[PDB]
Amino acid sequence: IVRPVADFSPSLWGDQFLSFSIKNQVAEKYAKEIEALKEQTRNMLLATGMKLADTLNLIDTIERLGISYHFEKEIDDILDQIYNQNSNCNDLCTSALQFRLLRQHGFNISPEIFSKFQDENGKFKESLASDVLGLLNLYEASHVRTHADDILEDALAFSTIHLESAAPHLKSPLREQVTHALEQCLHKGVPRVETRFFISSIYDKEQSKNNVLLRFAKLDFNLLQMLHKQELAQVSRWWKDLDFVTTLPYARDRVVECYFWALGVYFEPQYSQARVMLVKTISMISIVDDTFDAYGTVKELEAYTDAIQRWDINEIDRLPDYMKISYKAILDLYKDYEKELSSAGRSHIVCHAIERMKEVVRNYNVESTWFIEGYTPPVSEYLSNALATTTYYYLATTSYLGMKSATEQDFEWLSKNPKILEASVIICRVIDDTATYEVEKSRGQIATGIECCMRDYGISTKEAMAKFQNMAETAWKDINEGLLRPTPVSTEFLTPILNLARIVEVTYIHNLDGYTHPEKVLKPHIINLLVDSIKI
Ligand SMILES: [Mg+2]
Ligand SMILES: [Mg+2]
Ligand SMILES: [Mg+2]
Repeated sequence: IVRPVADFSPSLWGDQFLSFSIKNQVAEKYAKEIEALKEQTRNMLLATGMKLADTLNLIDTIERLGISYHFEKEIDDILDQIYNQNSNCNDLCTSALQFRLLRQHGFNISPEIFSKFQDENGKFKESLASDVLGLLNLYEASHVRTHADDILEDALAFSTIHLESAAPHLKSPLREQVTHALEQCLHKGVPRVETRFFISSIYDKEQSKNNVLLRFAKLDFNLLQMLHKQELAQVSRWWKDLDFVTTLPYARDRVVECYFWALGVYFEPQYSQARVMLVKTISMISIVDDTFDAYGTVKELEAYTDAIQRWDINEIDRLPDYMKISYKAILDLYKDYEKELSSAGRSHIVCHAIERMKEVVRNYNVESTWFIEGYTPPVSEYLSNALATTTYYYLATTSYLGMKSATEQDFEWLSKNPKILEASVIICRVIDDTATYEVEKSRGQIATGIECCMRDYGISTKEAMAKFQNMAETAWKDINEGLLRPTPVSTEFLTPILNLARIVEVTYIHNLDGYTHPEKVLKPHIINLLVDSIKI
C-alpha cells in the first residue's frame, strides 16, 4: 500500500554545473605554454649524473604535482635503473622514499632496506625520532606494505607518534604537510584531491620549490579541470533530461558526487569517454540501489530482478509504472554504450558490464529478502552476497568500457574475480558497513553486516567494527601485492581498481557516509576539483 517516507538530502549543487563554455583562447594559451614546460621538465628527468636522493625527490615532486602522467616512460626507466642497481647506504628519508616509489610502480624491492634503521628486536631505532623528514617518508612508505613486509609492522605507529609530537613546532609548509599526511596518507588518497592540496597548500609555499614545475602543475591542473567541467556539464544535461529528480523522487540525487567518483578512477584526458560512460552507470545503479534499499516492496523487487535477468524491453509491462522508468533508462543506456563503441568495433564488450549488473541486481534482491525476513546470516554467507552489492565488481568492469585499449583478454581476467579486484571490493564492503552502520540501523535494519558479525562471533559493536577494519587492512596488503611485477594485466587496468579502493577511504573518512551526506566530506573536494581553479 503506502511507501516509506523521504529522508534523503537534495543535490547541493542545483544547476551550477549544467552549463559550461570553454574559453578556447585560454585553453590554447595554457596548452601552448605547457608544451614548453613539458620539455623543460623532461630534460630535468634526463639530466645525467644526479644523486640518488635528488632523483627520487624529483620523481616524487612531479608525481604529487599531478603531472607525472606526462612522463611514464621516463619515470619508469629511472626507477627501473634504481631497482636494478642496489644502492644501500642511505638515510631513512631517501630509503623510505626509494621503497615507496618502487613499490607503487610494481618493483618488488626488499623491505630489508629498513634493517639498518632497526635494532636486533626488529623495532625502529628511537634515536630516529628527531628526523622529521625521514619519519614523514617512513610514514608514507608504511602504507604500501604487502604480507611479506612484517619488518615494517612498527613503521606506522612509530612514525605517527613522533610526527604528532614534532608537528606543532615545524616550519610551514612542512607542518601542514605533516598534519595532512597524518589525516590522509598519499598512497590511499584520491590522486586529484592530493594533487590539488599539494600544489596550492604545500609546493606553492615551499621556499625551495622549482618554479618551472609549479607553473607547469598549476597550468596543467586548471587545463584538465576545464575538460572535467565540460564532461560534468554534458553528464548534468543527460541526468536532467532523464528527470529522475521528479519522476523517481525516492532516490538520492547525486550525479555530481558520481562524477567525482569517476574522476577518482581516472583524471587523465585520454579517459574522457571512459569517465562519461562510468559516471552514467554509477548514478544509474545508484537509482537501482535506492529502489531495493528504500521503496521496493518484496514482490515489486522480484519482478524487477527477473526483468533485469531477461534484459528485454518486452518485460516492462510486468513492472510498476515507476519501475518502467528506471528499467527502460537502463536498457537505453546500454544501447548507447553499444553505439558509442560501435565506431571502434569495441561494441561487443558491453555484455561484460551487463552481466555484472545482472549479478548486482540478483544480490540486491537477496539482501532485501533478508531484511524483510530479518535474517541475520553468518558473516561468511553475508559476504558471499554483500560483496557484489558494493557494485565494485560492476564499476570496475564498467571502467574498462571507455578505455580504448582494453581487450577481451582483459575482461576475461577481470571476470575470474582476481585477488586485486576482490580486495578492493572487500575494502568497500567493510568500510561502508562501518561508516553507515548507524545510518542504516536507524530504519530498524537488521540485515546489516556488523550485526551479522556481532551475532556470529558473540562480540560487541566495538570489536565488530574493529574486526571489519582489519579486513580492510588485510585487503590493502593484497592490493599492494597485486601491483607488483609481473602484473597479470597491464598496470593501466590495475590502477582503476586501486583507485576504487582509494575512493572508499576518502569518501568514508572518519567513519561517515560521505556519499549520502556529501556536505561534510565530498563538497570540499568537489569545490576544489570542479569549481575553483588554482590561483595562478
Ligand atoms: Mg544502498
Ligand atoms: Mg543497497
Ligand atoms: Mg551500506
